[PDB]
Amino acid sequence: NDDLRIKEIKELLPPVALLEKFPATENAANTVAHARKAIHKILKGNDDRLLVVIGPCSIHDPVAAKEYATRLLALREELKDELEIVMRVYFEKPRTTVGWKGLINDPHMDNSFQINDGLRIARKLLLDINDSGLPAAGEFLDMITPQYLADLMSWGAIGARTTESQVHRELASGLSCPVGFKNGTDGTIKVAIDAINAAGAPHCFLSVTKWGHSAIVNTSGNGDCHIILRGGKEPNYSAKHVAEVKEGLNKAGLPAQVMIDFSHANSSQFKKQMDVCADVCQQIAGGEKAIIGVMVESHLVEGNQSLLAYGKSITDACIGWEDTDALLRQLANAVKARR
Amino acid sequence: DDLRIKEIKELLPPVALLEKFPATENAANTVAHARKAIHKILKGNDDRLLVVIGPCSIHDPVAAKEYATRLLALREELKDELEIVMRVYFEKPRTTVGWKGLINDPHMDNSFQINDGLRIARKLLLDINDSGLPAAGEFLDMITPQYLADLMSWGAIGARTTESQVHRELASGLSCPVGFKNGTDGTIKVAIDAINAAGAPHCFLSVTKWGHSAIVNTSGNGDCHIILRGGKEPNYSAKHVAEVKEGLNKAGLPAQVMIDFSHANSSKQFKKQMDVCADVCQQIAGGEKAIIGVMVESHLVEGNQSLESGEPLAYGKSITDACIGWEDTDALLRQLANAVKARRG
Amino acid sequence: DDLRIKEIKELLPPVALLEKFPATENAANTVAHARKAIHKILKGNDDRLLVVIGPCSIHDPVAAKEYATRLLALREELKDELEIVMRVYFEKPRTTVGWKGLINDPHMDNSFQINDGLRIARKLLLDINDSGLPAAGEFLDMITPQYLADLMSWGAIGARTTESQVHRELASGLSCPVGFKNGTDGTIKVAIDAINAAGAPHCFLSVTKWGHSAIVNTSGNGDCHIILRGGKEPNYSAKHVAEVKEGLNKAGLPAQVMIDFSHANSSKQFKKQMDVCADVCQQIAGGEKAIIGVMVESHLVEGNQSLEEPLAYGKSITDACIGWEDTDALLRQLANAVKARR
Amino acid sequence: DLRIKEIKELLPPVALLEKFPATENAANTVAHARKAIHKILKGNDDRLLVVIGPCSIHDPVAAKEYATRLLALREELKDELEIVMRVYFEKPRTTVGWKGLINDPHMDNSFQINDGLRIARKLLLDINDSGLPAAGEFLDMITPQYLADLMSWGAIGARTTESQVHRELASGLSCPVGFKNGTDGTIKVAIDAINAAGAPHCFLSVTKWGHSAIVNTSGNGDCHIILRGGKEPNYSAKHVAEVKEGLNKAGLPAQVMIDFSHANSSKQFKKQMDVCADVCQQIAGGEKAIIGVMVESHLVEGNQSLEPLAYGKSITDACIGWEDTDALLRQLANAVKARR
Ligand SMILES: NC(=O)N/N=C(\C(=O)O)C(F)(F)F
Ligand SMILES: NC(=O)N/N=C(\C(=O)O)C(F)(F)F
Ligand SMILES: NC(=O)N/N=C(\C(=O)O)C(F)(F)F
Ligand SMILES: NC(=O)N/N=C(\C(=O)O)C(F)(F)F
Ligand SMILES: [Mn+2]
Ligand SMILES: [Mn+2]
Ligand SMILES: [Mn+2]
Ligand SMILES: [Mn+2]
Repeated sequence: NDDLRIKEIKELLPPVALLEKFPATENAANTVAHARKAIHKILKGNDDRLLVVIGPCSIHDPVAAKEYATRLLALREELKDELEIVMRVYFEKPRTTVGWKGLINDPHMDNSFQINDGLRIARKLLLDINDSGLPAAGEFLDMITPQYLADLMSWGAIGARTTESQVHRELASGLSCPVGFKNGTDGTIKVAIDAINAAGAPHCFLSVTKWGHSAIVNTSGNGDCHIILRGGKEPNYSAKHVAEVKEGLNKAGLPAQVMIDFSHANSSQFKKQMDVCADVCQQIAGGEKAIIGVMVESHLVEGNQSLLAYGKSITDACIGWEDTDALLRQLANAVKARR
Repeated sequence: DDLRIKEIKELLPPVALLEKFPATENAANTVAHARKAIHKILKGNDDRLLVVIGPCSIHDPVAAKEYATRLLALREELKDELEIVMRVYFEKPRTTVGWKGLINDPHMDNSFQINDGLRIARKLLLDINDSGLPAAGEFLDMITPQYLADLMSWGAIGARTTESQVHRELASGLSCPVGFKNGTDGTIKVAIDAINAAGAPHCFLSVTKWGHSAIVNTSGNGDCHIILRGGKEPNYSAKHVAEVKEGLNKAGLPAQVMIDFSHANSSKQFKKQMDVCADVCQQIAGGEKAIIGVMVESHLVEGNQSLESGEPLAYGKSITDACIGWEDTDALLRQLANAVKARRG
Repeated sequence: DDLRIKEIKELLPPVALLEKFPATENAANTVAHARKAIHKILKGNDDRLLVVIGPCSIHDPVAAKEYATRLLALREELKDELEIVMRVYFEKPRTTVGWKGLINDPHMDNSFQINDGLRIARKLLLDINDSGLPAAGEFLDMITPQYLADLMSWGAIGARTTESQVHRELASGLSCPVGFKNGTDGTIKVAIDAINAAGAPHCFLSVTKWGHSAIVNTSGNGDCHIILRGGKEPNYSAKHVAEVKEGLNKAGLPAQVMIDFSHANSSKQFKKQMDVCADVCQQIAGGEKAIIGVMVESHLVEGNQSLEEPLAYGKSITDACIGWEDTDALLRQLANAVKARR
Repeated sequence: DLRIKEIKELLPPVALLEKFPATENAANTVAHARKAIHKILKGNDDRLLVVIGPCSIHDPVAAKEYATRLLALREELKDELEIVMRVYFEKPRTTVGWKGLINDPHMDNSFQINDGLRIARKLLLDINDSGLPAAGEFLDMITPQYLADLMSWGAIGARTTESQVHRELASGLSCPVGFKNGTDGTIKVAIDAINAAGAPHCFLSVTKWGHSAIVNTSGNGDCHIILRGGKEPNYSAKHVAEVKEGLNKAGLPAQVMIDFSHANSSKQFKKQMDVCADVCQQIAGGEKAIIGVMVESHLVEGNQSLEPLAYGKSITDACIGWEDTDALLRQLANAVKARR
């Protein structure tokens, strides 16, 4: 009574294959370690600096990403006294129903699903970027792919559609990096507050080891978890909403910190991310220590592409690079003000 | 990695449980007949009502089997009006933390004796199917289905994972029909998207019956439907059914629904499923053909009790959501059967 | 790669056959007690003879169980003289090619339903042990022992594999005592060489109960010994035992032998096993204390038959065996020869 | 488990194959070599096949020093000798001992077998990428999946010619395989294994993924005998003649590889030159049945026991030095010119 609806089953490389081929260098290992220890500090109250997770919405061209990482690394070491810069290196995309799920799931973007390649491309891109000294951040959607990338990851996000799901709260509970939970698409805070609490508890569940086998896995629990404001049916980045989310966090016994995502439902329109910036910057300038981080969808070329132009996102519309240089400067100064 | 991964333990692969507990001939009949029976209802070629009914969670095989024996007697007595499937749920999703079900923690004490769990779960599923009674479950975990899916005639994606891509993927290659719940706030769109997503073929990483990860390709599942489970308010009434029916048609899908009488549709008041039932029976007996199914939370004894006390538990009583007891369950099933008869006619 | 490999098919992992067919308590006691009794015979502290006796190969579980029932009766009746251990050999090695046993081709038709074979083999092994009769097998390949070795109270390494590093490694990790047969030349050297190696600890690649390759480290097996099985000519005579007693001291291991009444020692004539028995008995009845064991090819029905129709019940389709009547007489002769040595 | 002490984990072949893929180059080294040994084996190349190199490999630097020297001779004697280097990673013992690089890469009994494979696959990949074919003993059942794609010719140990699992292995190997006569210096055991290895088999093995599987093989037609001596050597044109008839009687081509070392050598490494003279006389005398030759050679003559180690010197069987090696191969190349 098995596998009427399973078409084909193809061999998949275990993580140790991707680990052996592409070990972490000394630089990669250290970039990761330090950014993780930093975001801990910024999260336990002991750094006025602002974490800036920024980069494209999805990666499809490893050359464009390599160029972007080049540029962003300049301002990372430039603004290091106010900002903690981390690059958006997003290989998995959650679809409302149907479509391209990203570089790992379909690297050639032709529904060829040469996943084994996608795992090579992604791991090498992630390793090279960490070797620059640029730390990386991704969304953890699949339960199996993290074993190939998690050691190259300084920070992670759970997507708005899976924030309530127990299997992702289990995953978060065992990641060695800090984790952020987006509010519900229904705008509200509670499912992300439950998720933080769930992901801080020890969990025991079924996962796949570095060998590609199934096993029983115990996790310690992840205390480095925080909310990510992303908007609802209307945006929720305003100074009213922050204070709302602070009380809500204090009620639920959790640190009153927040990361505001300039994009998605918070900009309804990529240009609007810039208006969120001033609004949010006014708050950070005007003594608002509750904002511990920010999320921006930025690429080389602004705008959006569909299914082929260079350095332009094929998923969400991003701000181009000129705008990106401006935005990172407003942030480091809002931080300068607060300090 | 493994900074926050405390400990790793060996897990029996699916083929081990399958070899230890193969479907008997009758068990496999039960699974095969129930799936086609449901598929026929979903296609509109049967005026009968699918009824998924039983404990919120299984924590004691002894009372699970006592309950299955009583349900099977009614399933045979009423089979011209109802297609009775017992809730046999081994996975429980929590708002934050708590007991995640019999598989994850069979002895109910954070021993996490998962191999035992799979052994107890599959033997129980086997015993119930061999007896003639089909089983339903929530598909919550990405790895447990390989151990149990061939003894499952129907599954549910829970309200907290309906929007989850991996859950929509899992349903697209499941052998059985699958119901998708509206969102914990009462949102119909997530579930309709879920049905469309699950109807489509997918390609994604999963774990095989050999316990090894692999690239799997699915054909899509056509036997998917919405479940109305309440939001802020209940959404079982005529008014809401009409909205869901219209929104299915507007999305190009058959306008048919299963209504859960429990959870938010009862405001978590177990006796209120008797009132959801009265209203829903009247809709059916009055001519509503879109109600193809209902779900009820039922046990041997009504109410519930809490593991977390530390006392030894009463027999045959839920340790999760409160359920109606057996006497109410028998009456509910007869009303449902009677309403289906009246709809005929 | 794999220009000469045509197909790869899936293989049930050991843990799946251990879960379908777990040892019963009875079966596990059979293996525990038997393993222990043999180890005590092998170090001197028991004068009984160890008798490994049964079919050349199992091709039919039904006749095998009838054989076990009859053999079990005699195990009890002679237990003060004989430690009776049923030959349950699945895997068979061949000089050219041919049916490699029940595990490899249970349906005896070149279908290679190995999963079925392992299911049948473990089921049969489990039943025989569960009834109280301990079993002995040959270990030929490296992957199958995980599926069966927990129901094995004694083992043998093939005459064609006694010089094998891979086979001496395996013997070092086994929980049962293990005999090594002399070379097809009939020379004894490689046997002792193999008893020394198996006694040492080893580290080698092997498969786990999970069907995965892993690195394994073995303690080493000190319950090993030679099996005399002839060469160019039979080598069971008292003069031959003398030469091998002498060589076993020259190497510093206990001067003991198991004598195989079959194969080269009977010139491949199943009836001649009765003549080997008479000669060995007079050695035992002669005070020869260093003969610790015997191996007999025995079945319900003497002789053999070829594969082509239904077959004869209880009659070997590999090597010719003695039938039950001679089996009963030959075991009584061996018992009385034990009584005489005391 | 009573006699099992520990179960460490093990990279699956596909991990080694992925960190250390075959270069375009190394892929051609093996493709041509394999096809060359095949053409020589189908009686179709006046040339001899010398399998020459250390008894065992225990130092990848000393070893690729050796290799780069022997690549030159391969380039020079290219018209008389198909030269193949002896890259042996696994050693069968007569009881206990050091099983070679893979089992114990640091010779300290720590059994870092995961490093052993990494080291070994790196070495082979290099020697092959430079242009030089490789050869080894196939003793273990699990190791072949890490290394075989860089093996041009393989040998089955003399203490394993009679073992079913090794005949089974050879039936699936993609390279040609030689079978040593047994230690009893007798030839039937090898003749059987040649027939066995040519047939399809079906048996349990392990995949590139580290999983137990059921495997069917096609059979191996590129197999031959290796004369290795017994209680006395067997390289004589008399012994050769005896094997030729016995092999014709068996339906196999009368063809022979002569191993100059081990029992043929009286196990005295310097005698390999005596055997080399006498074997050359046969190749000179038009003898077409000697298709290949095996010699144990290293940078420096002799052997040593297990305190650090003399560079260049075998840790197992004593071998001849490099200059004796150079003269031996030109000795061999000349006799092929005479035959031609
Ligand atoms: N971080 C991302 O780009 N993801 N986008 C989202 C997701 O989680 O799907 C969103 F915030 F819109 F919900
Ligand atoms: N059947 C169950 O107990 N599940 N309950 C639910 C779930 O799907 O979690 C609910 F309906 F509340 F959404
Ligand atoms: N014990 C067996 O049945 N097999 N024994 C032999 C074999 O390898 O056939 C032997 F060589 F001893 F005759
Ligand atoms: N071929 C080698 O270098 N090792 N030695 C042998 C082998 O077993 O192959 C030998 F011939 F000595 F037995
Ligand atoms: Mn986006
Ligand atoms: Mn419930
Ligand atoms: Mn026999
Ligand atoms: Mn040597």
